[PDB]
Amino acid sequence: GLNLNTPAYVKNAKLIAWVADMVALCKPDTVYWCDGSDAEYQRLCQQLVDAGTFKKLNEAKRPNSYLACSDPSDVARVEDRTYICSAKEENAGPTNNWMEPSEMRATLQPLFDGCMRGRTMYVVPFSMGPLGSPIAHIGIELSDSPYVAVNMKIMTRMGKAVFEVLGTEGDFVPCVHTVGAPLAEGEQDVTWPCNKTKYIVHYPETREIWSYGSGYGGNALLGKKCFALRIASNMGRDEGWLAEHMLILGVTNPEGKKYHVAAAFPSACGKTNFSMLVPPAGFDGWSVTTIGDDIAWIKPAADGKLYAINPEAGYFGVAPGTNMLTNPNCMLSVRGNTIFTNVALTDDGDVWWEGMEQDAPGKALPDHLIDWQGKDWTPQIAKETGAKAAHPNSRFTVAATNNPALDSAWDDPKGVAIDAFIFGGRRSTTVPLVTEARSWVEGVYMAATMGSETTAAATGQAGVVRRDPFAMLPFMGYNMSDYFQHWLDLGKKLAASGATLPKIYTTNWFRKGTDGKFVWPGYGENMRVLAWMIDRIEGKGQGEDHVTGISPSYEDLNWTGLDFSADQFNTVTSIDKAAWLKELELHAELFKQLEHHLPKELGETKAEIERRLAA
Ligand SMILES: Nc1nc2c(ncn2[C@@H]2O[C@H](COP(=O)(O)OP(=O)(O)O)[C@@H](O)[C@H]2O)c(=O)[nH]1
Ligand SMILES: [Mg+2]
Ligand SMILES: [Mn+2]
Repeated sequence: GLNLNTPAYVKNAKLIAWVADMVALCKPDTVYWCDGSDAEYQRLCQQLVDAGTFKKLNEAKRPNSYLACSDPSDVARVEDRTYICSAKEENAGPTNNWMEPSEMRATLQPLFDGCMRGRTMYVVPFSMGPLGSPIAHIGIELSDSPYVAVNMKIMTRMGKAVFEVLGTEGDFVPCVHTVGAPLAEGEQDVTWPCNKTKYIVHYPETREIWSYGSGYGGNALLGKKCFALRIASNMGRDEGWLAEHMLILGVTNPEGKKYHVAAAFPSACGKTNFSMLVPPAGFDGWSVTTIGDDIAWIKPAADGKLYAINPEAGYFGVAPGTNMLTNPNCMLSVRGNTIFTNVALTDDGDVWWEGMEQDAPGKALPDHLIDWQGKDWTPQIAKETGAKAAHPNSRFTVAATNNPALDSAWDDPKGVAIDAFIFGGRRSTTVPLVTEARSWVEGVYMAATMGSETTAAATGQAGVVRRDPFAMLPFMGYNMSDYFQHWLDLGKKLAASGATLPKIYTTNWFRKGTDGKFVWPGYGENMRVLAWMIDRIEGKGQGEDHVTGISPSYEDLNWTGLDFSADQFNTVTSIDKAAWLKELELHAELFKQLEHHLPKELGETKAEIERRLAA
């Protein structure tokens, strides 16, 4: 068998045997074990620069940073090619793509057979959660992409320290990734190898993850969505914990009281910006700190509280829109040591994306850029054709420790107690700015039925409203109706301790006016909504009862520093009967599709809302 070049510190025979089997299938030219060091990261980056995948950015403008641009077919998640191959189709459910496991194995085996000819297999060891902690899980990703390897260094705890935890007998999550572009002897490679044919396949009974054809982070960083949401949610269902598509933030008010909240918004619908927001004018003495921006693992304790940890080590965030007004903590985070993907290149060797002009002299566009497709770009081109310099789903990858607002407990394996949950989709109509659920069951109803307009984070037509329960439509690892029951059962467990349950809120930053612009300013001004939630948590905030829950009056929010009138507030908080009647019919369609194992409590809650609308 091919020489594995196994390091001496790898003491795990079952792991080595699995690598041997995967090398025999994928047939790479050579095998490299990533140790996760800083020196190795620099060498792999230089390798990417030599291949043309990376351009090194100007050291004076953007220290130790790189720019990659991808094939236009490989810019986002591909939901139609993502599968949960559970033993029974009913354990995948209507929200997932299913295929009989033996039939998927026969589909993928010829694809992976020889997939890495002409390439190096990188062995990427990683821990999700702090290394060696009771809540952490170890994975091994085999990849033929050094781009995956360097991004995994930032997004996970990667490298040789993992094998100390694994030891001789520890188990691991097996992850296989190929760009699906084997190379003949003497064949010229492309700068972004990929395949038009893609599969991202999960086998829950074995915890196997197979990814073919994509180098895009959401499809190829297999610890992130594939393990820490899809596989982990199935483990949590069996073991009494949750894996959620949620940010976690800490907020401290001027009296020094600190609270933590977890918020589920769909991909590209505001989590990163909320998780590190800066309190605006009017909020002297408040502070917001970031635990995580994307994935949360949550379990109840005997004290009746819910404890959350962020299993990731970095941010893989949407770049367009980011500037010093919308997200200054992010702007400071990506000052250096960052990987940018599909943004534009300036004449001085820096990066640019739509939105950065708001910090520019005269708030003007740059005179010339090279766009993410390598084409010349100018403001005249932008004005005449609308060409985007940066792709709408362009990304930065940066270590969490670069964030000035990083919470001191961001990597504490004891977790933080969650005082409130927030759910919210991208909705141009119908949904008010903020609503508090009257009960846990009503809150689960709000999360189960939320809708959101599709975004550039996945392929397909953007701007289309769809149901996205708990912001987990692309990431739920088992039947969505059993997941609803899991949340209902968890609340009952918490209540039996005598505790007061965390409140559940719906939010909507994204109501549009007649010209299609946003009526609510959002970004830092979302602090004004968060401050109301804190008041409610403390039992000091007022609210008015309406059809879907409790909402603040104008006078219940702090408007110091923001010119936003009572009339503008009425627009984004009014409950419109006709719009909610239509919305409830869309809930009925979801419940029809999810009839199997649908908790009866959801139909009962829907019937009460219908009464309140006909009252
Ligand atoms: N209008 C508006 N846009 C926002 C807000 N928060 C984020 N965005 C934009 O929505 C896109 C995705 O935001 P991000 O925070 O990265 O969302 P995430 O993918 O859920 O982490 C970016 O273009 C942001 O500039 C907001 O409160 N209002
Ligand atoms: Mg994000
Ligand atoms: Mn996400």
